[PDB]
Amino acid sequence: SCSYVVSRPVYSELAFQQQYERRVLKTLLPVLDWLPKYRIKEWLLSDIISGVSTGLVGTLQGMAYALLAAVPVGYGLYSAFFPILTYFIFGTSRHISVGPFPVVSLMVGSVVLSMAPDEHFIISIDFAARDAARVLIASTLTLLVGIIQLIFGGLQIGFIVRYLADPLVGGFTTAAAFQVLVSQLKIVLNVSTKNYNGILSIIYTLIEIFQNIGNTNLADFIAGLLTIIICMAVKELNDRFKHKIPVPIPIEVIVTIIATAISYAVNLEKNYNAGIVKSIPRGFLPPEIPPISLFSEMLTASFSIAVVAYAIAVSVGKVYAIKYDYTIDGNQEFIAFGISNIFSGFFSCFVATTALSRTAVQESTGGKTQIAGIISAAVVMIAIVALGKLLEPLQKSVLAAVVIANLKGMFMQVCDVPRLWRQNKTDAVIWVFTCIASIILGLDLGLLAGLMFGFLTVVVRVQFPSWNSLGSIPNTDIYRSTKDYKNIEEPEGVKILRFSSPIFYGNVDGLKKCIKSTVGFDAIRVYNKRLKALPIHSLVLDCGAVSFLDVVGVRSLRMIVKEFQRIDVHVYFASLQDHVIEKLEQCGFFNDSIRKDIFFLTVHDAILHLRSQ
Amino acid sequence: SCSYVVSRPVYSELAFQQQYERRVLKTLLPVLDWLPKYRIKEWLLSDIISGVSTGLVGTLQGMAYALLAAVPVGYGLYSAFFPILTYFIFGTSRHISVGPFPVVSLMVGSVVLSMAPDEHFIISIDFAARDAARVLIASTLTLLVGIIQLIFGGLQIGFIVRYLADPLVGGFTTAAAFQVLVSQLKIVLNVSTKNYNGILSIIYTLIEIFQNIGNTNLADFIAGLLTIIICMAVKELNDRFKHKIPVPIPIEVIVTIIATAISYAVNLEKNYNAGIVKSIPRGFLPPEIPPISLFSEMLTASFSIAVVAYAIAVSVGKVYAIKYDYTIDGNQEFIAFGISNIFSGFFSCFVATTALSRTAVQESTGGKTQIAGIISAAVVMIAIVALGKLLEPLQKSVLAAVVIANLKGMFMQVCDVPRLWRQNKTDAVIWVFTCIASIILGLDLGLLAGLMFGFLTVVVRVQFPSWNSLGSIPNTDIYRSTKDYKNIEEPEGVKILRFSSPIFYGNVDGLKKCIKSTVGFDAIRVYNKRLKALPIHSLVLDCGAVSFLDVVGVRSLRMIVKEFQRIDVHVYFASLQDHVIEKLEQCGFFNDSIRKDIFFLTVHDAILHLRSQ
Ligand SMILES: CCCCCCCCCCC(CCCCCCCCCC)(CO[C@@H]1O[C@H](CO)[C@@H](O[C@H]2O[C@H](CO)[C@@H](O)[C@H](O)[C@H]2O)[C@H](O)[C@H]1O)CO[C@@H]1O[C@H](CO)[C@@H](O[C@H]2O[C@H](CO)[C@@H](O)[C@H](O)[C@H]2O)[C@H](O)[C@H]1O
Ligand SMILES: CCCCCCCCCCC(CCCCCCCCCC)(CO[C@@H]1O[C@H](CO)[C@@H](O[C@H]2O[C@H](CO)[C@@H](O)[C@H](O)[C@H]2O)[C@H](O)[C@H]1O)CO[C@@H]1O[C@H](CO)[C@@H](O[C@H]2O[C@H](CO)[C@@H](O)[C@H](O)[C@H]2O)[C@H](O)[C@H]1O
Ligand SMILES: CC(C)CCC[C@@H](C)[C@H]1CC[C@H]2[C@@H]3CC=C4C[C@@H](O)CC[C@]4(C)[C@H]3CC[C@]12C
Ligand SMILES: CC(C)CCC[C@@H](C)[C@H]1CC[C@H]2[C@@H]3CC=C4C[C@@H](O)CC[C@]4(C)[C@H]3CC[C@]12C
Ligand SMILES: CC(C)CCC[C@@H](C)[C@H]1CC[C@H]2[C@@H]3CC=C4C[C@@H](O)CC[C@]4(C)[C@H]3CC[C@]12C
Ligand SMILES: CC(C)CCC[C@@H](C)[C@H]1CC[C@H]2[C@@H]3CC=C4C[C@@H](O)CC[C@]4(C)[C@H]3CC[C@]12C
Ligand SMILES: CC(C)CCC[C@@H](C)[C@H]1CC[C@H]2[C@@H]3CC=C4C[C@@H](O)CC[C@]4(C)[C@H]3CC[C@]12C
Ligand SMILES: CC(C)CCC[C@@H](C)[C@H]1CC[C@H]2[C@@H]3CC=C4C[C@@H](O)CC[C@]4(C)[C@H]3CC[C@]12C
Ligand SMILES: CC(C)CCC[C@@H](C)[C@H]1CC[C@H]2[C@@H]3CC=C4C[C@@H](O)CC[C@]4(C)[C@H]3CC[C@]12C
Ligand SMILES: CC(C)CCC[C@@H](C)[C@H]1CC[C@H]2[C@@H]3CC=C4C[C@@H](O)CC[C@]4(C)[C@H]3CC[C@]12C
Ligand SMILES: CC(C)CCC[C@@H](C)[C@H]1CC[C@H]2[C@@H]3CC=C4C[C@@H](O)CC[C@]4(C)[C@H]3CC[C@]12C
Ligand SMILES: CC(C)CCC[C@@H](C)[C@H]1CC[C@H]2[C@@H]3CC=C4C[C@@H](O)CC[C@]4(C)[C@H]3CC[C@]12C
Ligand SMILES: CC(C)CCC[C@@H](C)[C@H]1CC[C@H]2[C@@H]3CC=C4C[C@@H](O)CC[C@]4(C)[C@H]3CC[C@]12C
Ligand SMILES: CC(C)CCC[C@@H](C)[C@H]1CC[C@H]2[C@@H]3CC=C4C[C@@H](O)CC[C@]4(C)[C@H]3CC[C@]12C
Repeated sequence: SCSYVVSRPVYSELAFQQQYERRVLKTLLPVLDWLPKYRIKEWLLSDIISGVSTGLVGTLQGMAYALLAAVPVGYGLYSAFFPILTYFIFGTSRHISVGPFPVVSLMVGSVVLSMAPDEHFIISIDFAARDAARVLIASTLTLLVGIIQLIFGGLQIGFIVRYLADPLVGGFTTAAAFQVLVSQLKIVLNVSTKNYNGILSIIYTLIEIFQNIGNTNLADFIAGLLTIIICMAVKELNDRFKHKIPVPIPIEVIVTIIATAISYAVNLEKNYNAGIVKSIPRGFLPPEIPPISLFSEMLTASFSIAVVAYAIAVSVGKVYAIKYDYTIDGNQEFIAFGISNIFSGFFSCFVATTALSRTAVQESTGGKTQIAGIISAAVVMIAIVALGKLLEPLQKSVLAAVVIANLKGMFMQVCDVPRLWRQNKTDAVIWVFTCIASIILGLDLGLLAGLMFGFLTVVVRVQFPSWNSLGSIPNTDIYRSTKDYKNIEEPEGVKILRFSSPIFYGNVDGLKKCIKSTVGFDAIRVYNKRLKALPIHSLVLDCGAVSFLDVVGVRSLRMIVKEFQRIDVHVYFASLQDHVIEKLEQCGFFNDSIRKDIFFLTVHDAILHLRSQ
Repeated sequence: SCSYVVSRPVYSELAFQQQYERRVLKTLLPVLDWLPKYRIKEWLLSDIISGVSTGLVGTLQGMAYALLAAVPVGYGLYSAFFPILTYFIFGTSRHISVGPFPVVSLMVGSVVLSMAPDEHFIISIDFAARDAARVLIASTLTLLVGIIQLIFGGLQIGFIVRYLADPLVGGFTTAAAFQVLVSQLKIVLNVSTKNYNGILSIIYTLIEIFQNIGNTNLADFIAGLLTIIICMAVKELNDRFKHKIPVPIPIEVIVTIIATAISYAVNLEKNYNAGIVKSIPRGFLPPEIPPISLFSEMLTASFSIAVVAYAIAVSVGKVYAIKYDYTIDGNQEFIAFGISNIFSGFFSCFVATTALSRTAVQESTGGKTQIAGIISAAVVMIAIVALGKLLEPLQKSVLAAVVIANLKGMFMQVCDVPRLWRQNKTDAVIWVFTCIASIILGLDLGLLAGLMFGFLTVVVRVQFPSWNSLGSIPNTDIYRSTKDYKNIEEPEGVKILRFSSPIFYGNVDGLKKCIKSTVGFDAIRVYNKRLKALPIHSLVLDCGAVSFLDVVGVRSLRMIVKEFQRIDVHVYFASLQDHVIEKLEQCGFFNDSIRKDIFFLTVHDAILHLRSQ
């Protein structure tokens, strides 16, 4: 077959260089970008049906996720209404449904509970004033999140979601599922548990819940358990029996309607002392400027909430964009969601993002442009102004059970954890660390710790690389580790070391140790012994994988070269990239008799050059 | 001259694998490790003189650095005495002098001031009780630092000091010099400034100092200014006139003795209301168990103090070990200094490490084994029990001026900052970020921020690598970027991309973008266009610099290969390391018709194989 034949001079870097010479309508994305390009002829019907369906779903979803936040039921309607309208303008994706997404809602509610506890606020009981303070805190947090997202989009840093690795995303998702399960379990049991804010909070809440389980409201518990059973049964049947009925069954909406029907008919609120929403505001409240003085106590939480919400939004947007063959602007997504959160925070809402289930409902029933979003917002509006009284008898345990039923996919990742461990240990370590940190910490603090641990794992993987002592395959130019192939011959008096990493400070000490181990000695000690009195003659450093190089790395390389030259041992560098050589020359490496003549193109020119002497 | 001639088959990874088959008396370092091997015949005199000199220096240094900590003068004597005795046993280095090192002392004092403010403690004035509380807090912090150091040495993690990069070390050193200058400027002026704890504290202290400069004690200011002038003048003369008098002149000790002499003779304390130490305990106080309940409020500070103190200790130890041709055990250094800090915290001392100036004094005057340390400790002991009364009239402004005079070398690094910028921008960025963070934050918080900023810079450098579209140098096997050499020919219908970095999540998005830019299109869009209807035929990925690879990287590579195969474009990998191929095979890459036959040894076997078809 084909043969590898090449005849050329032995090029050093100096010789190679001698012979071959070197050397305005986007930030505010218009609705006019697609409204003139609309398809009113046929798209109107699909948009209307899709919007009605996703609005029916999203009213219930926002109502339920308002419990995840520490705000009274009714402000979830505002959170499902306002951001959709103000994302219809600046939004790039045309399939996602803007809403609470209970993970972000639970982060917001954790912040609100921390900044407005039951005992710290009410000393009389002042439900109304406490709810007002909680709403103000949620609005302030939403405004801060929107400001942060707008700043990030303006700075065009949309790649920060790359740092949200799949393992840490999965671990954070499982931990958030556990936290949401604990919160909604507190809600369904109708048990009055004091809120624990800080570290180990979830386990303290579980301890108090299992201590107060004797005070469980039987009616609420049965309602929640039946809602969960019905929802998961219908979801499993849809997953199995999927060839027919392509549109997923909106079981949650029907379950809520029926449960509200019985709650009104038999009046569980008075007869069985059930925990119902009991209050829904009618009409739209006037906008109120949040107190910016609280921004200092929300920074570490607003940052994490913004990052998580934007990551979820872009994830769903990309999932549907690759399906419908279009591209979403990440920085414009940041702009759209930052403006959305600012607008919603001004109008008394908590942080808004997209939800995979709501987006799936919107798309599967005739998914088209964001006009479906406007229709869903209109449905939420008529729910706010008209259907508010009808939803009063509905129990909160039903909403909490709906969220718990939806938690299955989030809980499912512990099954793929062991496969992650079998494939790559560090990825499973990142997963488990993110899960544990987000459990025994805040979800915001857990996310920050998971990101930080991902950075640390990258640094450690770069800092402790694979290094080999290379030898030549006979009659070829192929050099492999001598201990791996058993047909590898060690060259005469010359050791070849491959350090498969960029050289920085941690790598500097690692590389010094690796060279000392490979050559079998250290230049300092032998030089000192020879001075007091008064096996290897060449060391080739295979630097093909040396990506970057810092001042500490250049200083270490110079020190190694000088130390080995002091004992009449020549150090040669091979396979160094052009940019690394530029870094060496601009870091002052080529001073004091270096002259770039000890640099070769591959580790075969070095060996041939040594054989020439 | 020598020529590059090689004849061999074109080996893919599959073909290459087919043809070439693969496959108890240290933790407590005894004084008996060198005491039987001692040289009593001649080493005793050198050790005695060196110990006397360094003890005279270290008594004054500990006395001065006790002001850097928020503890009364006199406990610096204990901090200079006890750790030396308990490091004589477990210590590896035989040249360093154990003591306060005013940077660690200032970190301890910042912690102590934060945890025992003037207004929060005294509400009557209760100098005695406040001093007792400050001493207890310093002892608790020292015990926690010792526990952390002992744990780190037991875990054998002595490489954490590699993460203390030279740029961040220099920036932290300059910021610590600024903080120490501010503190000792507050002391010398004898101005009562309320202590600011937290962020922006140094600038608040400067503002208050310049506001209260009208209340400056003239006698203390003149004493401090004269002490500074004399110390720097003598140091400059020694640096210039250095051929004679090899032993550095101990100007600080003589200056302190003379200043105390005039303070006793003229009684500056009563006549001019000078700020004197005014109190030195006689004898040794009984040991007291620190309250461990304060450990929770010292963790972020104790960790940083332990890391900084250990880093300084090992830095000085290595500097003198490479000079005297011996090796110091890093983990045993951790053990020794952790036991030292535990012992000193039990005996009412603040955190102990080594000082470059004190170690230089000890070594230059007959530096020998740690017996000189024992002699210095004995000198400090006789200062504690006898010379305590003689040092009472000495002003604190003299000690603060001594520290300020020593701050010159620490302040000098702003001179090398611009050269760091010219050599490597990211290293200067690390330097400046560490300096600014340690200025507007705590020194401990500044150190943590600088460390993780170094981690972030490493992650970013790996995440945004140098990538090139390679082409062949004629009649050779040398492939270089087509836009850099101008003699490079693009091969027929095949693009070669070199991604000079390990492939992880941020890198997988970067690599997808790089491939899309290089090939001039994207597989997804062209495949979708062809499906709706119903330039490059090969892409070689030069993966020589791909160091590691995670599950996200393997998934991205599989997706790229599948997407390009969908549009009849073949993707080949070349120069991949053996361990990266093992990672690919254990991550499930070689499934669904991959078969490892698209992997070549270098980027010339791929081109020859393509030319074969
Ligand atoms: C883009 C990159 C990432 C950016 C991340 C930004 C993080 C910003 C943190 C901000 C911060 C540190 C600043 C320095 C940080 C140094 C870090 C060094 C790291 C080195 C590796 C500000 O610190 C000070 O905090 C004071 C309050 O303590 C605050 O208020 C004071 O002045 C007010 C008038 O101004 C006055 O009204 C007020 O009365 C005063 O008290 C001050 O204004 C503020 O300066 C800490 O505050 C954050 O908020 C909370 C505070 O309690 C705290 O909440 C947690 O509570 C749960 C437990 O209960 C916990 O479980 C939750 O998680 C979380 O809800 C957060 O944890 C904390 O973080
Ligand atoms: C190896 C790698 C590094 C390890 C670093 C380890 C750091 C550990 C920090 C410990 C920590 C957070 C724990 C969670 C951190 C999560 C981080 C996630 C990061 C994700 C990327 C504990 O948090 C809680 O703090 C409570 C006090 O607030 C403390 O006391 C409570 O219960 C007691 C009875 O138990 C009871 O007696 C007490 O009355 C209660 O109040 C609790 O016990 C304790 O759990 C925060 O505490 C640390 O100490 C100080 C507190 O004020 C604070 O001091 C700063 O003040 C200056 C301004 O004034 C500032 O300028 C200085 O710098 C610094 O002196 C520190 O800043 C803070 O850090
Ligand atoms: C579609 C589903 C979710 C509708 C749920 C309707 C709720 C309100 C219904 C369904 C089952 C009902 C329970 C069935 C049995 C009992 C026991 C009886 O001694 C008291 C009433 C009580 C406790 C009922 C309360 C109301 C209840 C919980
Ligand atoms: C009992 C209630 C009140 C609290 C616990 C939450 C309940 C409703 C939910 C939360 C997550 C759920 C689990 C999620 C995943 C699976 C795997 C599946 O193959 C069998 C069902 C099973 C095992 C579910 C059982 C029911 C479950 C445990
Ligand atoms: C509310 C509290 C109780 C939640 C606690 C969740 C913790 C304990 C759970 C959540 C996910 C779990 C992990 C999921 C999968 C695996 C792989 C298998 O080899 C068992 C261990 C391990 C690694 C589990 C360890 C325990 C774990 C980290
Ligand atoms: C070790 C390999 C063979 C396990 C293969 C099956 C995996 C996917 C299953 C089998 C049993 C499962 C565990 C069973 C029980 C628990 C406790 C709870 O905290 C959830 C996670 C955890 C820890 C599960 C994690 C996933 C698990 C380990
Ligand atoms: C096809 C293979 C992977 C199936 C393996 C069984 C799976 C479905 C089962 C085995 C054990 C189960 C876990 C057991 C315990 C808990 C704790 C609960 O609070 C949430 C559900 C969770 C986390 C379960 C999730 C589903 C689970 C992981
Ligand atoms: C990868 C890196 C950045 C992760 C860093 C996580 C560190 C800072 C976190 C993770 C878990 C945290 C601990 C969790 C619980 C407690 C108990 C509390 O009474 C004192 C604080 C203490 C002891 C915390 C100290 C800080 C801590 C150790
Ligand atoms: C070797 C050096 C450091 C010795 C320092 C000795 C100190 C105590 C001496 C040296 C110079 C002296 C000052 C010289 C001049 C004056 C002005 C006079 O109107 C009041 C006394 C006062 C303010 C003296 C106070 C004491 C003083 C500050
Ligand atoms: C005036 C006093 C009270 C407060 C300021 C500190 C004084 C004593 C010290 C601290 C650092 C010192 C500087 C450090 C470095 C240099 C560079 C040298 O080539 C000339 C002297 C000079 C410029 C020093 C002058 C004196 C100095 C500014
Ligand atoms: C107590 C307060 C005032 C201390 C403030 C210290 C800050 C402002 C100082 C300390 C060291 C300084 C840096 C040292 C060297 C250089 C290089 C030159 O190109 C000037 C800018 C730059 C980058 C300086 C910027 C300002 C700087 C960061
Ligand atoms: C820019 C190049 C040419 C400068 C070369 C000389 C360098 C070493 C010197 C010249 C002037 C110096 C600056 C002069 C003044 C200040 C203000 C103060 O905060 C100290 C740092 C800083 C910012 C100095 C940093 C170092 C500096 C920039
Ligand atoms: C040989 C070359 C590098 C000499 C350049 C001049 C050097 C010695 C001078 C120029 C400007 C000076 C700085 C000017 C201002 C300050 C602020 C002060 O609070 C500490 C000293 C410090 C930081 C000085 C240190 C010395 C300095 C950097
Ligand atoms: C590389 C990474 C780890 C560095 C992280 C540094 C971050 C967390 C630090 C650096 C400087 C800090 C800020 C410094 C000053 C203030 C003003 C205060 O009123 C509120 C907190 C706030 C706004 C801090 C927030 C946190 C902050 C932005």
